[PDB]
Amino acid sequence: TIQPGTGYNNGYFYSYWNDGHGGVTYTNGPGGQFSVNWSNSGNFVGGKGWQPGTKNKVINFSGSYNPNGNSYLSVFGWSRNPLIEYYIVENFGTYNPSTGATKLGEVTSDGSVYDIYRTQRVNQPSIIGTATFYQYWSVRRNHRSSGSVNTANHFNAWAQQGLTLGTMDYQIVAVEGYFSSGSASITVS
Repeated sequence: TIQPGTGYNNGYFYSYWNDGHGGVTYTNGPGGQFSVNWSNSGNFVGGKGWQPGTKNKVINFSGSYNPNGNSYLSVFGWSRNPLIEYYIVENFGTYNPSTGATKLGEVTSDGSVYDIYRTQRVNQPSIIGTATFYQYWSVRRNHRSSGSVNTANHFNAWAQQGLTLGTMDYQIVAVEGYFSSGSASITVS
């Protein structure tokens, strides 16, 4: 594993964060590749991509994703002004992160319909400190662990629905886990 933090590896931005509970290892491989192995973890997020992201990026990903419990595989990032955390969820484990959330529409992109949702985080950690902020979600109906994400289709559908994004901060393909186990090996481009 590598040390939690952010940086560059083989031309790609990477972010690896965990809550210190233990049970998760993250490694950066050649090119846009990263691996995650976890067993009875706490909360963590790790992956590769770009700093800053863009609003018209076509993100390609490929590999394997084998969660055992609560975990997501997503295009994941933030905007500033307004502060927004966003997800384009390609696959997940035992928990659909939109459970109980307000549905804001649908969008068809890259071979599947996605359902759109908005949630809110109240006084939670963020890229600027403790804050209350919205989260935007596109949740893919047809799960997969390889493919291409035309981010503009999502960002445009969100904007159409009144879900506005500010200036992009980082934008990665991320494996997130919440107190679960699993393995993943993903290559980004």
